[PDB]
Amino acid sequence: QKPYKETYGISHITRHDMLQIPEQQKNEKYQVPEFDSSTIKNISSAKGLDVWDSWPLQNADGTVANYHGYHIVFALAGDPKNADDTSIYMFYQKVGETSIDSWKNAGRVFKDSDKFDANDSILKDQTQEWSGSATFTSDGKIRLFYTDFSGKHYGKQTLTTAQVNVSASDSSLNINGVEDYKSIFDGDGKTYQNVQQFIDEGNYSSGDNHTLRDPHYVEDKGHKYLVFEANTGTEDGYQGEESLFNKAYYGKSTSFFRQESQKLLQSDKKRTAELANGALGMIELNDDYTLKKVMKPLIASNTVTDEIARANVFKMNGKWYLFTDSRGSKMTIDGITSNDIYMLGYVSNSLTGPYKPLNKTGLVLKMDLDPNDVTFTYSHFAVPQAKGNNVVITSYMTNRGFYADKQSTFAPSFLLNIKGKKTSVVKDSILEQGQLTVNK
Ligand SMILES: OC[C@H]1O[C@H](OC[C@H]2O[C@H](O[C@]3(CO)O[C@H](CO)[C@@H](O)[C@@H]3O)[C@H](O)[C@@H](O)[C@@H]2O)[C@H](O)[C@@H](O)[C@H]1O
Ligand SMILES: [Ca+2]
Repeated sequence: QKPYKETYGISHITRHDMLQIPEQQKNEKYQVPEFDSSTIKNISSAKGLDVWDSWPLQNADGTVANYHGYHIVFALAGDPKNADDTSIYMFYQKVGETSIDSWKNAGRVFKDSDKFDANDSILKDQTQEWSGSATFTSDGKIRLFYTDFSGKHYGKQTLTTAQVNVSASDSSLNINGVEDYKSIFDGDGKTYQNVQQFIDEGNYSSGDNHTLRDPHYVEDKGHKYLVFEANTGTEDGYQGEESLFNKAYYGKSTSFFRQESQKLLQSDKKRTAELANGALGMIELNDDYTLKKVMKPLIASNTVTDEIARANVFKMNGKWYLFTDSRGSKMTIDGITSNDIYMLGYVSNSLTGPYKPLNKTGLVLKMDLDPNDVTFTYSHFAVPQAKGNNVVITSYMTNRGFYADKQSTFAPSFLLNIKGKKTSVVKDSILEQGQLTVNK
């Protein structure tokens, strides 16, 4: 195939930028801080469950919501013995509290019957509830977005919404049920990959990784959007053999393209790179949270990785910041190892772009601890704050199903300083486990 260059009018995680990361990540500015294992507790209210991917109830701008005097955190939880047991639980604390022990458990958001009662063809085939976001509406409602995963339909993933009805008293919160529970988006083929395209490849045994998940709600000027983990479609730079010849995915220069493309073509990562077409996608919603418009991706990762997770985006001090979590084990970049775990970050003057890499390369956070390390963390999430130059980084701590006595839990939070197009971890800024805000 002949070399070409096509950006599709979107931003790209380039091979050249990613290659700079192995050397750059040695700087403590970009490193998840060391945690103290003897301070680490299981979520007392979770009662023997693994609790991993979590997200706070947020105001439209991403700041932590105050629901009737409480903070609310939604989290994936399930049986450590069953990797396919994943449901969304709702945890809550009184505003002002910081202890991990302050987090009470309201239980599952959903009843098993809810997906059937929803009168929603896709939802009644759901087998697992995967990550998303939650916004606190202007009329005081808890508005959840999450991933409908269907194990029965070859791992179909559908962006889904529901309103969570919650009674509040001086002592407790209680989930009464849900309403407006509906599928929003399952891909369109042209802009974002759908499950049929995955099945076209031969699903799981093809080596392809189909994703359409981790939706993050955000507003700008009263317009409503979800930014989410996805993969490109046929019209915005699809996976395939031809993709390795697109200079937009390499960057730097034709000299670098020539050298890097030929190396990749001769490597054992050729097929992996061909299949890699991860994207951070965007859709606009209507005021009833239905689909208004499929939009172009904010960024894509063709050749680099098929998996850029937990999309997060917010405006802070005049600039827009876009983050994603990603595993080095799924990348094709020399120098990046199977131990390496990242939060990558991008910056723009506008929500819809264009986005340029945060610390020249995209590196914001690096974690490389052994999967066996009790203080291992993943799923790092930047929580925007009402004021100041710091965001709070949350993550989950222990690997799922690894230890009988130590479950996946809220990691100790820490501070990330953000100014202009640069970030640095704040020295000795470790907070409580699952702490959402600096202010108390
Ligand atoms: O697709 C095959 C893969 O499926 C399952 O893992 C899916 C996915 O899980 C994690 O992604 C996040 C971030 O932590 O976790 C939830 C799901 O639990 C997702 O909404 C979110 O993106 C991992 O980080 C990913 O690497 C992984 O692909 C299953 O658990 C795997 O064993 C495997 O079968
Ligand atoms: Ca792919």
